Amino acid sequence: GKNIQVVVRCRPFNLAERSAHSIVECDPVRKEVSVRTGGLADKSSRKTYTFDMVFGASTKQIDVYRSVVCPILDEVIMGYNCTIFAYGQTGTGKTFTMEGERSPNEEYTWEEDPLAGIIPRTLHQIFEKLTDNGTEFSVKVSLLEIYNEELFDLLNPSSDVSERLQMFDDPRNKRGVIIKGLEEITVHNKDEVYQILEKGAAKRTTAATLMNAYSSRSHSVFSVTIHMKETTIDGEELVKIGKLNLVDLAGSENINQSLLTLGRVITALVERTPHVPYRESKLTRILQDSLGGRTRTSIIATISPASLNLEETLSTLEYAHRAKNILNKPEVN
Ligand SMILES: Nc1ncnc2c1ncn2[C@@H]1O[C@H](COP(=O)(O)OP(=O)(O)O)[C@@H](O)[C@H]1O
Ligand SMILES: CC(=O)/N=C1/NN(C(C)=O)[C@](C)(c2ccccc2)S1
Ligand SMILES: [Mg+2]
Repeated sequence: GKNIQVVVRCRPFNLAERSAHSIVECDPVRKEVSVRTGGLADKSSRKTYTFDMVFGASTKQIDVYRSVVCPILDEVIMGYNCTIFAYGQTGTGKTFTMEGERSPNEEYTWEEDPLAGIIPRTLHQIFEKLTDNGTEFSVKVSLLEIYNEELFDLLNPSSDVSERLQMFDDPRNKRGVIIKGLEEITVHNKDEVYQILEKGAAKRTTAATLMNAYSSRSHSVFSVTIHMKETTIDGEELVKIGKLNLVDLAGSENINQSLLTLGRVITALVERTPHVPYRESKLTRILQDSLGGRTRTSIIATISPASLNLEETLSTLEYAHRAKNILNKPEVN
């Protein structure tokens, strides 16, 4: 098989956009997204697509999590490598979804903030779930940013802020690679996560001021690895290793080698062309497994309601729809 998952999430209007009206309507039950392509004179022309899941503007973070992220976490705990990423135009919610936002004036703890996104939630759930099944386990996390074909580690303490790091192909996995010098931190309890993110958050900032049009132009890849012990009825011991990669892509509005290449790889997979160009960009190289690989991958494509962004929105959905045909064969480690 076995197919990958694509879901669409559309954000609500800004204060700013309030005074417009939407051309996008998502009907979750039917799993469709409809966009009005006509402008002011047609109103009846629509483009509609069907995705595995569709989340409208009414959707809270919690819902997104339960709907797509939870199931994935189950798999990760079983030993699968899972990748989830966000794709969309800038300003449409990728960053929000994957990481979320922290509400102001400590109203909520990090754990209960409802603006929190997938990453922090995921980190939280992991400790809960794992802890609740007894068993020895450990968590390692890493975060890297890819800007302009250069990789920067956001968790490194080093004052060698932008030391480019190097990757090599990994022999153990033919579709994978290792990044030498990438810091991986072992997180021992839920109480250490926030500190990491925050730290990570800061370092990203520095780099922002280290280079041109950052946020919107680079990709961030967050990864968690989990090793859990299990015992069979026969005393044989099992070790499961699972990895979840959560990535926040660069705006689809777009030096952009990683993104282009990605589109290219996708086309190749979908069309069956004999040689697929994973090697052409740093990003595709690390996500090779995800696309046509051994991992289960989910893509969240985020779009916006505003009339203004119609062309981008349409393209975002086109892209998403066609990615639905990638096939992966998920396997357990
Ligand atoms: N589903 C949503 N619900 C509420 N606010 C959202 C949603 N999606 C995006 N936003 C808001 O819109 C702004 C842009 O989102 P951002 O996360 O930066 O998207 P991108 O990474 O695609 O630029 C942020 O202020 C964020 O709070
Ligand atoms: C790599 C990464 O995701 N870094 C983060 N730093 N955060 C801080 C400081 O609030 C985020 C936005 C968050 C949001 C809600 C709840 C908890 C954390 S996520
Ligand atoms: Mg962004």
